[PDB]
Amino acid sequence: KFEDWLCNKCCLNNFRKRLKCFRCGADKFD
Ligand SMILES: [Zn+2]
Repeated sequence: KFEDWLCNKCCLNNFRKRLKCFRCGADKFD
């Protein structure tokens, strides 16, 4: 994990700096 997270809806990875999943739009914290 090089400073990133995975969405809890589409399972897509995203930068730690990000705020919400750019694919489904939903936040990593729902
Ligand atoms: Zn997502």
